[PDB]
Amino acid sequence: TKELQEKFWKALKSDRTVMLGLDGVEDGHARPMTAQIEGDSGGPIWFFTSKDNALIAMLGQGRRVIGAFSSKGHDLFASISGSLREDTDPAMVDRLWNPYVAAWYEGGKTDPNLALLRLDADHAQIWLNESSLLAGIKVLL
Amino acid sequence: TKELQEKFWKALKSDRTVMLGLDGVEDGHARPMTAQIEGDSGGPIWFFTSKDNALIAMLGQGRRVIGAFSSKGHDLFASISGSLREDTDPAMVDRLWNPYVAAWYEGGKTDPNLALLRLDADHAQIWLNESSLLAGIKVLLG
Amino acid sequence: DTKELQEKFWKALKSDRTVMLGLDGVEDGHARPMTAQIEGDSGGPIWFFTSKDNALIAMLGQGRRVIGAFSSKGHDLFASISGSLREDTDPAMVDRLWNPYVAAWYEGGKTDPNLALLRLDADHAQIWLNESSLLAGIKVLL
Amino acid sequence: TKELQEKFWKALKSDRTVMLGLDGVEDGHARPMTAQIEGDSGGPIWFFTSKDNALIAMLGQGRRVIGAFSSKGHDLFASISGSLREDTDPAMVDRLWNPYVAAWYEGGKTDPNLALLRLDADHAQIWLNESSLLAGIKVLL
Repeated sequence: TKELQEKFWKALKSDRTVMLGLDGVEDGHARPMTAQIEGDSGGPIWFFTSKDNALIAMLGQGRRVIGAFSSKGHDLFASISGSLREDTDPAMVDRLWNPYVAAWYEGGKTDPNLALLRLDADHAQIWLNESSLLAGIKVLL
Repeated sequence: TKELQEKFWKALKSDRTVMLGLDGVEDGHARPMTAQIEGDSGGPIWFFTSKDNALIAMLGQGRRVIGAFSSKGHDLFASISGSLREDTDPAMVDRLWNPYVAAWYEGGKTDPNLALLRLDADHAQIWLNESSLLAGIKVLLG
Repeated sequence: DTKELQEKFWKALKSDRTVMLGLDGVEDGHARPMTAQIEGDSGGPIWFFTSKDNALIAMLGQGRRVIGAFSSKGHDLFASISGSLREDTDPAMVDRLWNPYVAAWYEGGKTDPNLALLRLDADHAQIWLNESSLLAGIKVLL
Repeated sequence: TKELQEKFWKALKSDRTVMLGLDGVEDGHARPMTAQIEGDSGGPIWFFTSKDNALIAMLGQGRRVIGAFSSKGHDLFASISGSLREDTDPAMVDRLWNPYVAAWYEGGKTDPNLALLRLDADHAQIWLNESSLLAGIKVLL
């Protein structure tokens, strides 16, 4: 079970996107948001966001959510269960800042409309797609 | 946009996998299921499954679901809104049957464990995420 | 069936597009990604829009033997494509293959003097299927 | 540029397949082979293969080769330049051996037909696919 955790975190780290939907918000639509973590593994999972986000209004102390994740190549799928809440911690913003994130905010870090979500993931259900290479056939074309 | 729909249906047909969860079932977890459609576009969206699928007991006459879909390469994300119910129609099993589906059922089409779900999708929110190639950089390897 | 393979490969190439094409004696033989285009659902030749200043263009002469490396998104198909590569900037062909994505790369559009078009007439490919089967899902502490 | 190396080595480690060709062999066809490295970064790059592989007859003391590489999701393309030679080192077989390697040998680690290649890559030309995420649009369907 060590390897499964590893594959998931590596995939999440490089591919990033998580489709995050909340039942009573935005009709339950699973919005693609680019995840970020500190280091190569372990939660929490962070999301840069705008104070005006409708999920921002309705998370409060915490909300149970399911995030849908797939690796770009579709060789892994993860259903991520956890609590999502706003945590616009300025130290966190410093740790996670980069030119890509930077582009989204006219204000830069100080931008009043910048928000940060954290997802505390306690568990995920994970599906590996296993592929078998078959013998290559020469075909005239 | 008709391009958006066309792209969505194209990607769904070739890439197939949709992650599907139900509130109040298995903590809401979204399961990867492979989608099938008759023709090259237009719902409903069908999923072959097993009668002992947890979701089946809770569908009743049809429940609202959100399907999470991404294309391979992730150049398209779709959140598909619609209604999901078991419609294990023999006519439908026959129209959609293929060697890949066959592999899963020991009993063939007659398999007592075979179930079929349909998703009637009234709408999808679609995000394009298309890639553009940067210039190649030469890099020394250690 | 050998018919299955050709069909899957043409489908993958049509949708995935990218082929990494290298040439001996050019740029150390490195294989650059270039996006393939074919008229219709299947069958060559394979067209590559490119720039006139491509050094690759300089070295083609009447046509050259090239090996193209292809993989499908998700890596369920690999193809090594053997064929002759030469420039064929046919104005009629430019129109048949033109689109906004192609258009974006050229200042003058079709009018651009730097616009070049390469054709790959492929006699044969080696094709590897690498299909995937989904494993049962495990739940992990996190 | 450090980032590029990290991305490449990450992609290589998780995705593995390199399509490798040699001029004068198999008409120059690039056969997909699964790359292995010790650790998470740095060459050499190892390939398990067959003693009867036509490639082995032609490698001699070593040959310059180009390997075509893409990540499964096609967000990274790499043309790898290096020297390729057989180095069926027994220690190396133990070090890189695994259930997936194990699937190919009727005789296992001690299969007489087992052969190991090493690619000593000095450099690679690397292309990144930059994705741009548009605003979500609802469609009727």
